[PDB]
Amino acid sequence: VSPPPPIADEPLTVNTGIYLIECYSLDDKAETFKVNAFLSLSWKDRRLAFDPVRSGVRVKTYEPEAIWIPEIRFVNVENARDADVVDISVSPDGTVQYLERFSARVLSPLDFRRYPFDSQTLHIYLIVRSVDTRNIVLAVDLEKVGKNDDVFLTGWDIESFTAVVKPANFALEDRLESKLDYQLRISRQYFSYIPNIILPMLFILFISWTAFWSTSYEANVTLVVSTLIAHIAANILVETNLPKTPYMTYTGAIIFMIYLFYFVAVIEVTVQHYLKVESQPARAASITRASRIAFPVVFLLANIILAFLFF
Amino acid sequence: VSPPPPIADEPLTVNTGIYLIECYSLDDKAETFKVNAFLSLSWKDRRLAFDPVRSGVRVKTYEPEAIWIPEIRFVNVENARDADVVDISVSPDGTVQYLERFSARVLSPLDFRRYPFDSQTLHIYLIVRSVDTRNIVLAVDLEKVGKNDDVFLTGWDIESFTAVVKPANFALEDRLESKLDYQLRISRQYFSYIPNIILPMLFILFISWTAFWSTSYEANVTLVVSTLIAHIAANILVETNLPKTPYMTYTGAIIFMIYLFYFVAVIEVTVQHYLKVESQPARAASITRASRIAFPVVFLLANIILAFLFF
Amino acid sequence: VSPPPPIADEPLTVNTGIYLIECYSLDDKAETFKVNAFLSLSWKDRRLAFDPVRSGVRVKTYEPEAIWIPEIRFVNVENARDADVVDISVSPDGTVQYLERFSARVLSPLDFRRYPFDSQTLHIYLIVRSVDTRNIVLAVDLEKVGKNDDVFLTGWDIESFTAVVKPANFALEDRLESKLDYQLRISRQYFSYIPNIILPMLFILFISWTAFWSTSYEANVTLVVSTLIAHIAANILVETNLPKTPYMTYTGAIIFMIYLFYFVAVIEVTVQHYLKVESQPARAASITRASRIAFPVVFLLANIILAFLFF
Amino acid sequence: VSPPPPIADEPLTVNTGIYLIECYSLDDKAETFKVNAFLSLSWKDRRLAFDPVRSGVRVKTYEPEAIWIPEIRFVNVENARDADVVDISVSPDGTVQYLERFSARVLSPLDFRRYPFDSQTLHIYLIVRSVDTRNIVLAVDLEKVGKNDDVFLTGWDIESFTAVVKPANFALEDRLESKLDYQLRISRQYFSYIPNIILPMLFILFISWTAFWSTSYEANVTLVVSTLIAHIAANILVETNLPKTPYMTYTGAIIFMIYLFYFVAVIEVTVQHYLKVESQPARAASITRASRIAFPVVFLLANIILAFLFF
Amino acid sequence: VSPPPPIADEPLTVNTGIYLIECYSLDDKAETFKVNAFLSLSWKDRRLAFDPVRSGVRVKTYEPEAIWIPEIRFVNVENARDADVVDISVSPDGTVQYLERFSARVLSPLDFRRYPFDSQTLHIYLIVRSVDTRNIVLAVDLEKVGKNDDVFLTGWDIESFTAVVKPANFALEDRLESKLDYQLRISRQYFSYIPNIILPMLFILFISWTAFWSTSYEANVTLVVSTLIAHIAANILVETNLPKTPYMTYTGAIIFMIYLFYFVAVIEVTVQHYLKVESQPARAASITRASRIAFPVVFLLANIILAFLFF
Ligand SMILES: [Cl-]
Ligand SMILES: [Cl-]
Ligand SMILES: [Cl-]
Ligand SMILES: [Cl-]
Ligand SMILES: [Cl-]
Ligand SMILES: [Cl-]
Ligand SMILES: [Cl-]
Ligand code: NA
Ligand code: NA
Ligand code: NA
Ligand code: NA
Ligand code: NA
Ligand code: NA
Repeated sequence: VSPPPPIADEPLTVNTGIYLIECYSLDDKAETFKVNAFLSLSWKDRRLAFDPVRSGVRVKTYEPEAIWIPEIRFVNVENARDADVVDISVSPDGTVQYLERFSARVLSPLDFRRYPFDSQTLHIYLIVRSVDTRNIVLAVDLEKVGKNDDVFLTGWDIESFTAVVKPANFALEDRLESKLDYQLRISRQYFSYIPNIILPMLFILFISWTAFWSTSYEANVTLVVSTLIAHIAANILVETNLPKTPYMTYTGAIIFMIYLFYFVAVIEVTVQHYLKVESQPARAASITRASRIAFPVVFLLANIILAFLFF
Repeated sequence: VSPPPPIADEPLTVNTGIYLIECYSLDDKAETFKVNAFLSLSWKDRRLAFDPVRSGVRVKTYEPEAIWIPEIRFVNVENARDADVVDISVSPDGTVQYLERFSARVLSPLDFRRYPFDSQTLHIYLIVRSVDTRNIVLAVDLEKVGKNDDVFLTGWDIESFTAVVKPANFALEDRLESKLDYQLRISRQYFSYIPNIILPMLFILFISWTAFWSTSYEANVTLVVSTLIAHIAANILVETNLPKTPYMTYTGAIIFMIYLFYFVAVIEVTVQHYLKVESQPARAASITRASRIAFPVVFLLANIILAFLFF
Repeated sequence: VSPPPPIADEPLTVNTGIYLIECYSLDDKAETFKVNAFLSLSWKDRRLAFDPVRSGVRVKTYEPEAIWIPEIRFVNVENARDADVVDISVSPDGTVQYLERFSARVLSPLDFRRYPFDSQTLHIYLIVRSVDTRNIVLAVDLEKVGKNDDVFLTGWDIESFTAVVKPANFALEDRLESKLDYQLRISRQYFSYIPNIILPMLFILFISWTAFWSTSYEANVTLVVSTLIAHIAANILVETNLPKTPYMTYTGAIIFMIYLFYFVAVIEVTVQHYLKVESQPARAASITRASRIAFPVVFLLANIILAFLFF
Repeated sequence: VSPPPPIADEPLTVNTGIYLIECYSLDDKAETFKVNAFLSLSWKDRRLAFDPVRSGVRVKTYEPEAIWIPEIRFVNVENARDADVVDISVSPDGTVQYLERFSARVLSPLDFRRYPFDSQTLHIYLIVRSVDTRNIVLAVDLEKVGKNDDVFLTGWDIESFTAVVKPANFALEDRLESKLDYQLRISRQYFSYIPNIILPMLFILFISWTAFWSTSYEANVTLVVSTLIAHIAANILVETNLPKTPYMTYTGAIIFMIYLFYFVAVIEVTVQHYLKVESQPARAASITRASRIAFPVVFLLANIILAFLFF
Repeated sequence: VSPPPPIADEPLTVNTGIYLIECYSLDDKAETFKVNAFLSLSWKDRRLAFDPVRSGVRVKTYEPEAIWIPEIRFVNVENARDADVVDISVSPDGTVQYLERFSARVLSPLDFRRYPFDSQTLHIYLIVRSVDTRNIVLAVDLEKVGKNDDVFLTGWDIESFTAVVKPANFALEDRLESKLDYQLRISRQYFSYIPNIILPMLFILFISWTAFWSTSYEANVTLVVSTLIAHIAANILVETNLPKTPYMTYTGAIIFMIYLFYFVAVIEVTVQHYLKVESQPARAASITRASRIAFPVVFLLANIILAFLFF
């Protein structure tokens, strides 16, 4: 149980394939996803050549311990994959066809800049390290790359599952490593964000603007402070479903901006009361009437600017 | 330890059965459930046949390693099932009777459209991959499909546990695959939703409508904004027990609609105050009196429309 | 190894005992508890009999693999128990004495009808399946059923740990099965519920009733709506520590009833204000004075009725 | 691989030691803690004795399978410990020195009566069950009991790690059992409780007492009800970090008492308003002025009484 | 399989290296982080030396069981590492090159004094215990210490991964132990704390100060008490993402200080109302006008003092 010997001086090519059976638990905060799939492997080992006439059988079936199997690992996994060998078939020339079903929790960074209208490219990196006897290189058998039609990732649309056919061959700790990039392209189902977060957040904001049709300071204070507290609750709710990013997200920008609108509404409500107490309500009336137009107009234009900067 | 050889050119039929011992942890957000059950398998292995009058023994008990056993897997599981072989019995003609007790976490999508008045069909998909020597096909032994009377899934009523007797035979990565669909039909116990969520949510809404019998703007603002905040708390509580769906749920629709009622109540309370300040209370009185009838009437008709669209 | 042969045609009796070492994690929502205990087993295997004189030993120790051991399982467990064999002792007549220490997560339904003044009977169901060679039946050795004095279940009082001595013998998948019921009787420590939930909930309710000694509508609206919101917080807190039941719990009934008291207090506060504005305060005064007696009296009588229906 | 035979009729003494490497995850609610430590064992096995002059070797190293090792278990663990044998060394007289590194989740009850100014004694109970051949007894080698200087338990001060040198020898299921008590003494770091919970809780209470310098009923109702709601939030926050106890904790007592102060403040605010409406403000003034002194004085004396009863 | 014998009396030097593949799950509350890395080991075993000419190979590949391998452990791990041996290679002079890929959960204390503008030094302590045959000492092969360019720790910047080349040699239970300190220097990405916590917290505080431009006690009480409650929500949110420390954190200090500002604002609002009721508004006006300057000035200076003490 050592690697197959080279006929000339070539590296050993291990053909690979990943067929997705299940996709689940895309954790946005952890930037992980769980996968259940078939991993297929194929390589020539002439030491396993046989005559179907003598052995009786046209294809030989082996146990993983009985023969040499390339040590294939995943780069971006939390722990080593849970695998169960399904089959090891050896054909007369010594071509090995290896099939395993595995499950793994994959680390794959996510770009939240356009959240909740974002798309992602999840990666599964396959790797093999070369041995001293000989260099091992990975290849993609496109016939053995795919996904079950029923594969569903709750809250996401699965677009494609493809592999970058050219491996990344590089040196690591004085030995060659051959890395393959399997890419799962997904797009977020933003639907539910509209009736659950976006519209309720707009309703409470518009409710605070009713203070521009009221001269009652005590009612105005209650309108703007109460809706601000509801906005804080939405800010907290949203930030619990997201990791801390060194950049602004689209939702983060809108949520932050809405604070400025609450802050300026408090200034307006204060200025209005102050002028009324100072017996200059004609002035207060001019500021309040302007605010009725300015607040929705500046809100609309600021949102057009933000949508433009982000999309 | 190779598959039993075919007498002619027929596929090997593996008769299956699942007997549920325990059902627990139906997680709505994760769309998973845990199961503890018996898995029974039966097939003919002529290489294992024996004489009943010569041997004296009617049945022979083997260890799993001693004989060939079909590699049966579950499609929609998180990780491979935890299984412990209970018994292996061989009849004189070579009919093998295999029994294992297993536990598994099953991925099965849920339809939340009618939540909390929803019914579901949970699936357990049994699968076998054919070997080079011969094709393996699955069958259902209805005599060995069932569930323990004590099987309880907290918050659900278990209706039936049946199997679709015709397997889905298809090619996958150049080998035949035979898939069986075991269906667990359940209906949600909606009882607790009435005193815990539905009635409290209706009470706070009706409390906001007392503002239509009050001329006090400051009290009205307090009534409508305070009850709105309580409604936000219920919206958040409900959405934490549910996943994000690319469709509207019945509860989601009602919760969303109730925001419109709070928004229009704020408009009414604002309009009423504005007219009183403008010394036109006769008008304000006509709008407030109309609102006393309009709000409960439109609420009832909108709910009839929603119940009709969803049921 | 095969089961011990019958001298005549009797079933093989496996004597059992469970000695509790640790009880922990009684999860009310999951309706599970974790257990760490000794499982003792005893049966006669004539094939292992020996003469004490020519052996020089009064007892013989064996490794589990060396002899036949009955396949004993738990019915109501999440996963198969984690077990470590402690000792296997054989007496001259071939009486085997087996002892293992195990840990398991047990599914046992709970009756929340009288919560938090409830008592429960937790079950541990022991089971054995019969073989073709012979019928295996379970028995209880009462001398080997017990619990360590230090066994504590946080938030509960342990009353007794007994076994129903007569097994439930029945056919399951065309083999007889012998089931024993081990019962752990516990009663909930309701102490903490009094200063943490019951009294705070009564205080906020009594605070809302101070509105019956106030003519200030604005203050009344603030008193009743603010305490209602605090009651919603307690309702949410309580329902998070409990599963959803298809029946009313004692606490659920009280919590639900207190909403009616808040709803009727809002009606009273509204009616009082309406009459004052309509220049009929003498009337409003009669309703408010009646409410001062009616609300505590109806609250006391409704609680006596509820306590009667539930206890 | 049977136990060492007795020279006379003495029990086999197994000398033990536990050296703590890591302490983590002290879970107050679960009353558990995780430990990573060295477990050292020593006993005489004359069958393993050798001559040091003729062997030329001072010590012999054995693999665990090669020799007899006592079955040592922990009483108060969730599951059996995860252990890795480090070394087995035999001296010429046959004295065996066993060393393993283990990790375990330990169940150890906590006394919350003085929380957050509490100290605890965590226990690790070592146990051995006597075999039929001979009685096994445990002993403490104080030279092999200790802890790493870097051992830190977040939020706690580690005082000492000692063992009660005299084992508890007792009969359990017709065999002797030898139990040792390893004690880890810890004291809670109460620092953070002062700026995060104690002072904020006192500030909101003192804010409610500003109502004794106000004649505005509407403002008073807002002051006392709003701060009460903040107190409910702190009550909930505190009770989430603690298990339910069948006794009063120091914090629980203070939190409960503060409700009485809010309840009596509401009565005072109600009585004051009622008298003002009844045109007897001179009286109301006497009650309000008395309350300014009574509330802080009774609060101070009640806290002195509570601190005395608990410390 | 015993350790390599010493030529003279020298300790065996085991050269080590850690190459980080993945860094994830830095848990601030638990003070843990998960790591996936290569562990490389190298030592001279003369008994394994060979002639390249005679053998016909320049390298010899062994299985871990075939040769002696040093028992290397991590000090600060929850459980023993999950390791898979990748390669073992022997050079003609007996120089062994061992490579394993492992995953571990590491305990490493964090200094929260400057949070969220903090930097940390995570430690991975490698350790080896000497055997009776010989003393084993650890060394760092700097050529085999590193990290993959794609190594990302969500919410942190990775600065460096270095090893302290001189081991900490010490006696533990009368055997030499050799400890190496691998240091991962990280700095927190404080960006998101600015729009999510810092600015919202400043906005609500500045909103409370609008009470210094209002004579309305009832509106003032609403402004200061409502924003205080929002501050309590932020205090709770922040303290949930942090462990309890026996020292003040920078954020903790600011959060605590902001309570004093709310408390003094309530005193000012009370004093102002009291004087107005006592018919001395000229005085109240002088205190309120001073407060408009004093509150922002003292807030700015207190923050400069705090930033100075902490940075
Ligand atoms: Cl892997
Ligand atoms: Cl499976
Ligand atoms: Cl079991
Ligand atoms: Cl143990
Ligand atoms: Cl380790
Ligand atoms: Cl030393
Ligand atoms: Cl040494
Ligand atoms: Na192999
Ligand atoms: Na087999
Ligand atoms: Na108010
Ligand atoms: Na056996
Ligand atoms: Na042993
Ligand atoms: Na070795």
